[PDB]
Amino acid sequence: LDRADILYNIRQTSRPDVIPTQRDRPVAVSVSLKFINILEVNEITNEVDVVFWQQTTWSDRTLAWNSSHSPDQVSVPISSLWVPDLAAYNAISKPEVLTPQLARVVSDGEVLYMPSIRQRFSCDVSGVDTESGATCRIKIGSWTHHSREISVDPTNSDDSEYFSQYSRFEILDVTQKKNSVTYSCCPEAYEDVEVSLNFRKK
Amino acid sequence: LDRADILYNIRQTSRPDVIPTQRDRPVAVSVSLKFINILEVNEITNEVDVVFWQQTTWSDRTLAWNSSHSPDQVSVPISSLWVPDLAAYNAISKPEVLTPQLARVVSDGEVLYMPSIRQRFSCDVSGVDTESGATCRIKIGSWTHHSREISVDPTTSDDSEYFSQYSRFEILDVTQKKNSVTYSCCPEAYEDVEVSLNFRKK
Amino acid sequence: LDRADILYNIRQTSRPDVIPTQRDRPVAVSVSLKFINILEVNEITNEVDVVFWQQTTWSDRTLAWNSSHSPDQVSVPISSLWVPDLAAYNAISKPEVLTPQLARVVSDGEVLYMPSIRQRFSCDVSGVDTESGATCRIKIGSWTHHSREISVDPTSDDSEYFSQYSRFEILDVTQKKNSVTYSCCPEAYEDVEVSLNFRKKG
Amino acid sequence: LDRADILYNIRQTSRPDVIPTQRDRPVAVSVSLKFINILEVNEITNEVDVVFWQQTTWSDRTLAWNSSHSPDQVSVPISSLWVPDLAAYNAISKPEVLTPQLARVVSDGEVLYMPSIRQRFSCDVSGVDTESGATCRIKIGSWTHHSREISVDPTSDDSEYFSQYSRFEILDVTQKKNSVTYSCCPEAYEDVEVSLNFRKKG
Amino acid sequence: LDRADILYNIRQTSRPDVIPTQRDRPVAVSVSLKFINILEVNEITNEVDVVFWQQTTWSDRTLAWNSSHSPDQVSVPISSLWVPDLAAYNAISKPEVLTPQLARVVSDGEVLYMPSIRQRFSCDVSGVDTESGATCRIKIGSWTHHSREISVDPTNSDDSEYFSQYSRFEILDVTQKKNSVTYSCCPEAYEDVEVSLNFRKKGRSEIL
Ligand SMILES: CC(=O)OCC[N+](C)(C)C
Ligand SMILES: CC(=O)OCC[N+](C)(C)C
Ligand SMILES: CC(=O)OCC[N+](C)(C)C
Ligand SMILES: CC(=O)OCC[N+](C)(C)C
Ligand SMILES: CC(=O)OCC[N+](C)(C)C
Repeated sequence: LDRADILYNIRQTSRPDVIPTQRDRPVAVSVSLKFINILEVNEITNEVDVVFWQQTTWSDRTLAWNSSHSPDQVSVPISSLWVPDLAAYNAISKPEVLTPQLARVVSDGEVLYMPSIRQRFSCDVSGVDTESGATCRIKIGSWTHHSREISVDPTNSDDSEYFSQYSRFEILDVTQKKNSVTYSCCPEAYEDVEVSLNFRKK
Repeated sequence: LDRADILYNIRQTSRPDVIPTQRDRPVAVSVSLKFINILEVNEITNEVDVVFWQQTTWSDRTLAWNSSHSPDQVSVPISSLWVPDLAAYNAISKPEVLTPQLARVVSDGEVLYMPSIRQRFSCDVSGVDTESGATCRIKIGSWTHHSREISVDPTTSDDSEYFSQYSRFEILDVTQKKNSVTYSCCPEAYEDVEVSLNFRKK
Repeated sequence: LDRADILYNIRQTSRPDVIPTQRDRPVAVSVSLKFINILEVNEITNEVDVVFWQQTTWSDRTLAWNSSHSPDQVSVPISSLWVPDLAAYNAISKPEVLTPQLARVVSDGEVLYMPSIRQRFSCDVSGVDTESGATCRIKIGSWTHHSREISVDPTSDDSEYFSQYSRFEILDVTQKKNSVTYSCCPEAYEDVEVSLNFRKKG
Repeated sequence: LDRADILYNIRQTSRPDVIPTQRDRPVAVSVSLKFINILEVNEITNEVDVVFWQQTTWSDRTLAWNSSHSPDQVSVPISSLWVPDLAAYNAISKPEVLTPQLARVVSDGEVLYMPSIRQRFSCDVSGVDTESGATCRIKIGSWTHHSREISVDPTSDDSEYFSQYSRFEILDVTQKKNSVTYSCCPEAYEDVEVSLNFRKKG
Repeated sequence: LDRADILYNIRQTSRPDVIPTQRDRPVAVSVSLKFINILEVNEITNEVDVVFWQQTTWSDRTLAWNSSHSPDQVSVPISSLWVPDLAAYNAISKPEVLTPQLARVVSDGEVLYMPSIRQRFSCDVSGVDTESGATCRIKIGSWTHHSREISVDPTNSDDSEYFSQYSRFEILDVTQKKNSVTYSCCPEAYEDVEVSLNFRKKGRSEIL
């Protein structure tokens, strides 16, 4: 098997509209944000503009192949793959993807999609100019799939590992927590990850 | 019947250009806005920038399947479905959809489409800085289908249920009213929902 | 014949690239603007930001069907139809279509496409803050079809749909037809000239 | 041959990717700018915002038809045609096409594509507020085709279509042809240099 | 073979989704930036707005043809070609491509893709108003391909050769360096080119 064959097969038979549930267990989706930059902060309106690297991981066994004498991995356009419908509940602008939209697929079926994203958020910006800093919370969850179809789980490296040293801001701490919430509109629980960003103006 | 089959059938046969009228009764569309955030208000120009959750519900029996030993629901890209052509009569910017464009389809034919939307509106903003607050009205209706083809109806959860606690504004009250209007441009009646948002600066 | 059949036939055969001329007479296209809002006015740069409903009407007999025991009308995506290539000669931004892109087709072949449009124009804004107001002229014509292929012709109240929350008010609207030859092309080109007399509200 | 047949044939034998060279002579492309408006000028940053009408003309003999008892001309979507890859070397924003994207094709093979374009340019703006005015130069050439494949050649009162409501007035427009060798490639690339002499009005 | 045939063949069979590796050696991609303009500089926020030509070059032997009595080269829409997934690590806006999206393909398989791009970057802008100027660094690498699949390499030239004389800024120097980096996220190494742009505001060089 070579890369041409593997990509042909994926394109011909991958089902980007079909959630790859196994045994009607939920698809486990790992999510972790690495912050790259904080661009604009407005303490009056409580809005922040952020660039982040959104690492997303899940299994789709329908993508698997025998890698004995073959590539162990390929890069695939996400339009050819099922991708989880993650949304940030407190976003106030659409996500602007800055990077090429390619996922990495491993022969066992694991998929890694790590786009870089610029997006505005509404959150608590008070204290950004103090020693304690502000604590901004971002909630990311599946938009239409409940906990029995998709479960999200937080995953690492330094919080500033990839954070720009030229930002006006600095990261004090990042914590990631998981939630399961029921909403009035729907019978089922929905999972989300809540990322807490503690940051301040230098 | 598995998801893959259900989604294959819907893609092969749903017809997204055809309004699913039964027995030439109008398609009943339920609409209700849940406000998430009020971002920019300009009392001088009478313009408001709003984020809201537009819950939309209707029946398309052509999507139905026998759910014995089958999923009761699937998520479907809205490009594969008929979707009502709702428009806000007093919008002054195009709707910016913030979330993944997926509708949820139930085996009986019920469709639930609930996008999160950012949009600018022209409305009465006077009094936003008083105790009584301002009352902004948004009219949403089918753009090209008259009352014999589509009827819109509001549906009744608390008003601030999903409203951001970090907005500069707070919601005092939300009411939803139904209208049937004839215009000079056309002979038939057009139904709309009028949502009244009473809000003020905190 | 039901909606599904009518829409299937139109999709299969309608020819969106072909101007529906009959007997080599020009296609008669009716155009009338209904102003909805005036958003930004700059008396210094002579630029105005307008929202308007663009009523456009013409006949395409190739879309006709026998409406005995059939719907008299359907809504059709404009990508399935021939649509006139109208352009505003004094626009300085591309038209932002705010509404669903659907035309209404009658069984006799009449088409009604009426999008809502936000667009910036360069015109005479002087006097906007006086009793007489400013008079802004917008010229709309076929971009590439001359008077033997397409003729445009203007076709109730002025402030009928004009927002009561605008900073501006409409004093008068007149619609005039022109036939112009340019230095570049030997042929003549029809346009409608819409004159908007408006001023700042007290 | 009616218009439907001509357009069917063009669409079916669409090679919009193939430059229509004959006998390995270069395709001769005529270009001339008609300025419509100058919107924003910044003497500090040396940036100008311009609206102009780009008249472009060339032969594609593969589009020809016998026009005996047939239309002499048709309008064709440019996605069905080969179009020259012209770029403005000193542009600092992407071209915003304001008008319908249709070319006019004559039965002999001549093509006429004249879009209206809003674009920002970096050029010499100094002296814009003097009697002599500023002289801004725009260079337009084929981006990837050298002089043996495409030749560009320049070809009416300078302000014939210039808006009388601009803050600026045109003193003079000259068009010059160039043939340049770059460090990147051994071959010469042709361009037209348009010189716009303009000043702030009084 | 004429142009029509060559373009038909490339369209029908070229697999824009398949990296053209030979012998499982990495695809060698050459990258060099030619700066055209620096538009907005903010010393407070450390952001710069740049226009540049991204010259990109690589071999795809699956595009080759026998050029006896045939064109030696064609222009091809990049949607019909494999193109390297380069990204600027310190970009803060998406690249705005200003030019037609066409690559030039030579009969031997060599591809040259040279788009003009406007993009905002986060980098060190301090000293932009001094004689020494600022030194802004831009790192460009393959986003998802590691060093065994894609290697990037910088291409002596004139730095200001295409730089606008009407910019508020002037280029003092440009250097291009190659890196190979391992990240905590992933076991393999990723190559990038680091381009160092030394520039300053005009006016900051007087002797009189
Ligand atoms: C169909 C749909 O949008 O369900 C919404 C679930 N929630 C509340 C997580 C967004
Ligand atoms: C075809 C069409 O746009 O009809 C308009 C109906 N209305 C007034 C609800 C928008
Ligand atoms: C092909 C073409 O654009 O002709 C232009 C006609 N005019 C002057 C009405 C725009
Ligand atoms: C392939 C390519 O972009 O060649 C560039 C020619 N030039 C310098 C006219 C833009
Ligand atoms: C799949 C993927 O995005 O890998 C990331 C490699 N890196 C760190 C160069 C961006």
